[PDB]
Amino acid sequence: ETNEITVGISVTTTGPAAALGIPERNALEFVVKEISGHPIKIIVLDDGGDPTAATTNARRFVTESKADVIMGSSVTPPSVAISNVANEAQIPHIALAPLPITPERAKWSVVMPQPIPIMGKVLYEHMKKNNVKTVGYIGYSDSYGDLWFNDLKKQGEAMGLKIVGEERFARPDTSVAGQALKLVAANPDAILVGASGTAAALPQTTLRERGYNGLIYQTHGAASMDFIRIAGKSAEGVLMASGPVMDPEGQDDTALTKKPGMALVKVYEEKYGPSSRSQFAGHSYDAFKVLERVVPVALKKAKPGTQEFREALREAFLTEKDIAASQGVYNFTETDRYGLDDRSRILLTVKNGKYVIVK
Ligand SMILES: O=C(O)C(=O)Cc1ccc(O)cc1
Repeated sequence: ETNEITVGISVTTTGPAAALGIPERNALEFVVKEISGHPIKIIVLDDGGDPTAATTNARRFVTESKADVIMGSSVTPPSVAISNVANEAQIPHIALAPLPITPERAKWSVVMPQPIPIMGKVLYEHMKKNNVKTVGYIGYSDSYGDLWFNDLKKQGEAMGLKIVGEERFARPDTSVAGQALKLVAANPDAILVGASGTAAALPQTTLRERGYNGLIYQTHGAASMDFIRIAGKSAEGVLMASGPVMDPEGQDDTALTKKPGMALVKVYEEKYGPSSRSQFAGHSYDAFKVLERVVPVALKKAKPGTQEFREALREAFLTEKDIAASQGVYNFTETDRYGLDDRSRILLTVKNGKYVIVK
């Protein structure tokens, strides 16, 4: 009847990715604190973006906290680390960063952020519409950057785009001077930046300061105010993939995403200020929207704090259809662990220091 549901959350609230995990943690103020008469005990720990710390946190959630579900992390490397733990421990995991889904990961993990090909397709279509022919890339030297570069090669080239340079940088790097000078020399019509948070603004500002005049495209990893704050004037004209949480006011009342998105941005921005909404707050909030749907189904089969409950939650991801959330409408399957479609994305630009939808 009333025993607790335990949710362990590992997110990044210090280090280079704090811009993503802070909103994710903050959003927890606004999610339900009990479901179907069972109080939720949330245990939240910082991982610093570090896979080793995220592994530690997930392991202790399972063995010590007896968690029913684990969530996190804020960026791809720790999210991989948690999925690996979850799939060994046999515990549902809701990831808050895109990650590469492999056989080892697919059974127990689902993914809130939009998959990279959905977001790439919106960017590449705008490139084509706008007579862009040549494209350069600068992104992380890790799995997130690889996911993006592979997509640009596979989808972008399929659609006639020509890739004329690729540069990588590491997450903590404070300069991309050299990479930027190679891309400026190459002078593509557009450059795709495969990065997130504060690091996404680094190529933005560097490319402009080094004289780049083409179009710059940013991933959904960039979709918060921090980008505009840091990049300043250099952010003007940027094209950015984003989930729909960035603009619920603009959605049709028929959109399933409108009410949850309006509910989140209103309460979040009441607390944290005008335009404080972010992609990342959306993910955290939406993980609880998925839990509101799957928990009552699992409860019919088992009590919280048992392995049977973890199993029942896993099966419920597969049976509960059209989970409406701020970022999209979720339909998970055995092979699609993201579960999202075109209702899960919009295209933004920046005009006079504010995000504006691109139609
Ligand atoms: O930096 C990384 O590894 C990311 O995975 C960033 C990220 C987090 C959430 C998103 O919706 C999009 C991108």
